[PDB]
Amino acid sequence: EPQTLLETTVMVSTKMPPHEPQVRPLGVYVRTGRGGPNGVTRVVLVRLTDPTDPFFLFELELLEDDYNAFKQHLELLVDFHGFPRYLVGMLRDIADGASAYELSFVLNSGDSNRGTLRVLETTDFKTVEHISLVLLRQG
Amino acid sequence: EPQTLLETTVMVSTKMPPHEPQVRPLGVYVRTGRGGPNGVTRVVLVRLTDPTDPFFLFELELLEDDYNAFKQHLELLVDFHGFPRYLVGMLRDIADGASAYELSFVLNSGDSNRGTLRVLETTDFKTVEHISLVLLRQG
Repeated sequence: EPQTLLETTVMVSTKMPPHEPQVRPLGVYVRTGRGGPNGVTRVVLVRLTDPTDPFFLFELELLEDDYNAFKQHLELLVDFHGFPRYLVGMLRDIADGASAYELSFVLNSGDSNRGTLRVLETTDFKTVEHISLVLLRQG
Repeated sequence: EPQTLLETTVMVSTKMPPHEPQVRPLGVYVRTGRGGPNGVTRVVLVRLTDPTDPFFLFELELLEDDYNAFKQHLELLVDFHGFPRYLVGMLRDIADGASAYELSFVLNSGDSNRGTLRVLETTDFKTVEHISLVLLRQG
């Protein structure tokens, strides 16, 4: 049951500081499967791509083994099964044009090995970060 | 016009890591006035106290001079006049029992010279931080 829960396009404000950002469409992909040391750990894969650029490929791979730490650090209320569903609900609503939330992706440093994907909500008073995830480049 | 905008009591989850937290009533106090190098800079003072303990006194003093940096770093939409009003609205609603938000105050390190006051909202999916402020002990 290695299932794709989301494969879609979303607008993202991207930047490598100190450069100023651009807003552009990115592919986003969320899949559950198996991995880890003996091939049996449940994983959640979150991938971000640029259709117009192959070098742009960043991934977070989250193992159930590390979830408790991850959960505590982000103050998540959902369990490992719930986590990717929650994420997908948000991302799908943003893709549909049907959400109050925005996406930002900030690279470190081209020669960037990682970026931080943020889900943001702008209230009357400020922008509020709902979640941040670190995604690593490869391939 | 050095005016007190809020003087009240609020429940706060306090902790000095690695100790576990307690929830307890704290005095909170927000005042606008003047200060800075020549006595003319507008300031916002946010004070946290413990009625049952004099050594517990922490303050943030925010000068208009530094607001732009502070604004940008927290992604605030309000200006310097608006900022303390917004903060007070939140704190007063929490004091009244009439808010979806909570307060946390995490000390560094008794021998703590500072803590971070957080305004938190628990959604169905996680706890979301709306704002954090660093307050310094003195006196």
